[PDB]
Amino acid sequence: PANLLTSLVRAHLDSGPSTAKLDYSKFQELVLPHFGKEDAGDVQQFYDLLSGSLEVIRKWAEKIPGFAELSPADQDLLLESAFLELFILRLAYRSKPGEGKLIFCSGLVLHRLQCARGFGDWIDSILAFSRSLHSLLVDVPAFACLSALVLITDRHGLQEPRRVEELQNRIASCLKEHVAAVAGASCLSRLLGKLPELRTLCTQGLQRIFYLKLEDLVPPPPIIDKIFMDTLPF
Amino acid sequence: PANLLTSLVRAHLDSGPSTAKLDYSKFQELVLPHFGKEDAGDVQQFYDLLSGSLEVIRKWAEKIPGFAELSPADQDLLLESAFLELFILRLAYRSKPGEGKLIFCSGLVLHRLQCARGFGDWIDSILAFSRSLHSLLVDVPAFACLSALVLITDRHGLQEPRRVEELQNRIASCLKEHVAAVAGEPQASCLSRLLGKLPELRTLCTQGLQRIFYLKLEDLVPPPPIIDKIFMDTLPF
Repeated sequence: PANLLTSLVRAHLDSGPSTAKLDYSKFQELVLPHFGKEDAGDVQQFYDLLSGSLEVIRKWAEKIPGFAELSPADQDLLLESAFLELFILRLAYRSKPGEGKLIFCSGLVLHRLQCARGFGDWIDSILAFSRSLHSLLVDVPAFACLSALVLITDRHGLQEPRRVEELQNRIASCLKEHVAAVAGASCLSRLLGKLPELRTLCTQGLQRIFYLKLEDLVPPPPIIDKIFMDTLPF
Repeated sequence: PANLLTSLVRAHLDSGPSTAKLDYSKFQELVLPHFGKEDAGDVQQFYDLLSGSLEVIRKWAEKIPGFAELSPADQDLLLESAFLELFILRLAYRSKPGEGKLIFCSGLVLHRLQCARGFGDWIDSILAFSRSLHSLLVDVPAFACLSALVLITDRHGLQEPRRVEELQNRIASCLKEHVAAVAGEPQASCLSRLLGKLPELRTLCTQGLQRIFYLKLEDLVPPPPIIDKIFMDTLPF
């Protein structure tokens, strides 16, 4: 109802946890961190969260109709160029900033205070954007389309940019249809107005990765490290 | 040695402005008003301030006894590896943090709010460190040795690491004796509070590399090639 939308909705919901399988076994409502620094366990968790998020986004992308038939170089470049944005967007959409809870794609819940040592300030900024995003009340099928459009977009280096644009057209039409059926323009213009906040969060993430890499407590995962190096204009 | 102390003192003094040579013609404590974030003119000033200290610190280093006798590859690595830290320590000591005043090696005086957009938060950390250094009341001969010790120090990739080590021990001996020959015989809490400034300085250097990373990302104005080189040479990945 109709078919593309059902498949985007199903790809989205399968790429994250239900309330049922939310994982509280590391959660603590209060920890007392030494702010402004970090040990190897904090940095390794930060990295494992990034990697595990990319594994899950890759499986989600694989379920967007048309995506797995793009060239493998093209699927790679789309995912790599969109990963930080999608990580931040999906994280903000699923978290609970009214309770200081970051809820990650595996179901793991961690308090803001438990993220502070690995993520630095970035996690605080991500919760602010959670509130910012939640204030728009973006429904699931809308979010399912929008996140996919974050991924399926022009990027410098695509082998088949027109195939990618064609798929962007199909997803945009699918979204317009849904916003019509539901309305029965403005949320989206409202939404587009938060894109500068999102772009700042992406930069804040690259900055956090630079700092950790400088620090070098543990080495970064290969693919995260490629993504970071590839995003650098120099 | 002795004569080391005098040489070190003369190299330091000769590498900065006379009080009578201070330039206040650009100083404004009131800017009109801050937001939004850095534009191109702020960034270009940040790089101009950095670059301005390049030749000065290289000429100062040449006057340290023994520095010109390290290998040329070793002099270049020491200089590049110590550049941000020397810049920061010498700024900190020269400025007047009680008043928000930054005094650069050209003699140029700028208020911290004139600097803030270019430097980011870094300017505030540098200002905290400068308050902290100023409290320790470091005399000029002690400072003359400390700055030299920032420069002449073990670095990855030295060809003659034991020779860097000899010249550094020479300088640390000079310092230690001077701090004993002023502040009580025959012993050195003063001394390890002084030397305690070296790790905090490293930590601030890292904050500089962060700002530069961020500006290169933004890319409104590119670093000049020498700063860029120091940034890329000093990123250990």
